[PDB]
Order: sequence, then C-alpha cells, then structure tokens
Amino acid sequence: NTKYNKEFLLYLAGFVDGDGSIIAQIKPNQSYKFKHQLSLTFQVTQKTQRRWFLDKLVDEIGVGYVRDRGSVSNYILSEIKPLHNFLTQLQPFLKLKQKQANLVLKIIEQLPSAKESPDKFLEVCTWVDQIAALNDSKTRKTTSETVRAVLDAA
Amino acid sequence: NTKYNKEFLLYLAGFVDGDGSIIAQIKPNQSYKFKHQLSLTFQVTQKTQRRWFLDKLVDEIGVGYVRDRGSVSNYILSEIKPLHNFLTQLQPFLKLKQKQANLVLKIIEQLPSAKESPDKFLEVCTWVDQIAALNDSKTRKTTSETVRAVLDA
DNA sequence: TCAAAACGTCGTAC
DNA sequence: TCAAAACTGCGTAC
DNA sequence: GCAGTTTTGA
DNA sequence: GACGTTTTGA
Ligand SMILES: [Mn+2]
Ligand SMILES: [Mn+2]
Ligand SMILES: [Mn+2]
Ligand SMILES: [Mn+2]
Ligand SMILES: [Mn+2]
Repeated sequence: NTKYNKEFLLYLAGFVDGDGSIIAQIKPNQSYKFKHQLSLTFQVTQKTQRRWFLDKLVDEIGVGYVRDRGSVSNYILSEIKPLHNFLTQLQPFLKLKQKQANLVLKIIEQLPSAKESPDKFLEVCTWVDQIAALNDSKTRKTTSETVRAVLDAA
Repeated sequence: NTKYNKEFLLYLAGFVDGDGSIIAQIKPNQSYKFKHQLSLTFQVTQKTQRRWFLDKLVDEIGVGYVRDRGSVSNYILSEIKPLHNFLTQLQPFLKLKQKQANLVLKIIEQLPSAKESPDKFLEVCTWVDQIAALNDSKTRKTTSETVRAVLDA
C-alpha cells in the first residue's frame, strides 16, 4: 500500500486537528439491509480562495477529491479502503482527533461482519456514537438507539 | 534561546496553518513616539474545553501564556525577543502563513531602527499592511496611511 | 515612553 | 444492495 | 466543522 | 481568526 512520508504526516496531522473532520454517520436509507448506511468521511475544509492547498492534498495523498461549495472547499476521502490506509499512517501523529481516527479504523474492519447480524450491526452503530461524542457535534439526528427503534419494528 | 524539536515544529506548523493567527497591528496610543504602537502577536485559538492542548504549548515553547474569554481560550506569544526566535524556527514549515511569518520576522529586526525617522517607521507600517493583506482580515481600521495621515500634523 | 498585558468586538471559515 | 457521490443546513470555534 | 438528505450506477 | 481599545508598570 501507499506509504506516506513522516514529515508530510506530521504537518498534515496538525492541520487536520485544526481544520479537518473525521466523521461517522448512520444514514437512514431504505435501499439498505438494515434500512441505514454506515458512512465514513475524512474531510479537510478551507476557504476556496486557498483551494490550491486542498488540490495539492489530492496529489500527495494520491486519492480523494476536492469539492467547491461556494466560498469554501473540501477535500473528501470516502473510499473505505484507501481511507483505512491513510488513517492508519496518520493516527499516530494526531492529538485532538486520534480517538475518532482509531474508531473509524475499527468500524472499517468490523464492517463486512456488520452485515451479518442486527446485533453486530447495532454494536458498530454504537461506535459511531462515540465518534460523534468526541467531535464538536451539534446537529446529529440518527443515533444507534434510533436504529435500535426500527430494528425492533421489524 | 531554545532549540525546538523538529517533529514538534512540523506538527505545530500544521495546526497553526489551521487555527493559528500571526497578527501585526498599528495601535493608536498617544503615549508612543509617533502616537502608534506596532504590535506583534502569535496566537493559537481553541475552545476552552481543549485548554489542555494550549497548556502543553506553553510548556513546550517555554514562553507565552494562556488567556480565557468565556467559551474560547488562547495561546498568546507577544514578547518580541522569543517571538523572533520561535517564528524563525517555525517559519520553514508553514504553508499558509509562511509569508506572514517572515514579514513579522523582518518587522522585528527593523524595530529599533524604526524608532528613528517618520519615513522609516511608516515603511515598516506598510509591511504591516501586507500582513493583514495575507490574513483573512475583516475589521481592520488603523492602516499605514492613517499613520502619516496623523504625521500630517 | 515603552514593552507588554488586559479586555472587547465582530464576521466568518470552518 | 451497495460503495460512493452529491448536495443542503447550521451553529459555532475560531 | 459536523452533520443531514438524496442520488448514482451497477 | 483577526482585529480594536485600553491599561500596566517602571
Ligand atoms: Mn479547529
Ligand atoms: Mn463533544
Ligand atoms: Mn483555518
Ligand atoms: Mn479552524
Ligand atoms: Mn484577504
């Protein structure tokens, strides 16, 4: 797998702790087996005027993309297995967001097996709670005990 | 005159490009020669719940302090001498605030010199102009031209 | 007078 | 059904 | 920053 | 985040 330079990871770890975001979501979607999608997102926000910085991350991380949303842009990394590679090498240098990073890694490994059982699928949903608790969460809606609800009504 | 660990500078440079501010101001104060104080501030902002992060900074930079303001806390470094030392070491790793880092570095070297002539001081004031230019400035008032605007008297 | 601190404001860039 | 994308809403932490 | 809701496209 | 205003203390 792609092995990133230490000096890059050190700088990048500091920037992510500043303006990055590591997100786990339970997305209500009827298309899905347990009526919910597990979504992981690594994200670095920056004012579009400085877009070049985010675009250079695409070059250096070697995967991911940049979306421009008006006056702000975001580098996005959603593909679950490059995510795993990248967060694995970054996680040792993160101070503020290390616990989130390690959970997202954990969820990724326990995700094939999260499709087998509603009991297991609930356990992983629990982990997502923990990630959102560690974040500066303000507008979250779908907890694991929301999944719990409509896994009983089924 | 401390030498900071390189693995530390690399990380801190990232965090600073993220939530840090390298501020140069011109402060209308009658007490001063030309009725203005040149002020330099290095600062890192964080929600107070993470004040421990800012604490650690103070410990590792060895100089500077932490201020609270309700929900938000700040690491602050203003003393001209260690500011020069620290920025000189940090500067080569910055990517978004490297320009500001250096302009400050050079305003400092010129500080005693700028206490000499009206012509010189306000040249330094246009270096301060440039620093707000690079920053996400939104509420600036005293620019370098309200400086000799006053020196028009 | 001067370095440096202390306290407030304001608009985003996250 | 699923991984992944696309887009919007929103309240701060800067 | 950290979510939400929706859509793609096999 | 990036300021402004004001005060300390020799
Ligand atoms: Mn931050
Ligand atoms: Mn929280
Ligand atoms: Mn930033
Ligand atoms: Mn920020
Ligand atoms: Mn600007």
